[PDB]
Amino acid sequence: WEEEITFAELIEAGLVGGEMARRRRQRLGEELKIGYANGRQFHKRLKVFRISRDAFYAALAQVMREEA
Repeated sequence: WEEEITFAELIEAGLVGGEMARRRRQRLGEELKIGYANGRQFHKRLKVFRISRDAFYAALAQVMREEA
């Protein structure tokens, strides 16, 4: 069992916002193989596909590393 990844958590992760956030969701969607989604759909897909916190944050760190 894991605590669900909430919409607030997606905001704090930088995945809800303007164009920078949209591009992050597209890159994270490719890495997690869930496709592009808006924030609301992205949140739902993480739950439907049972994406683990560890996998989500590993992919997020990789996406953020490429930004630097």
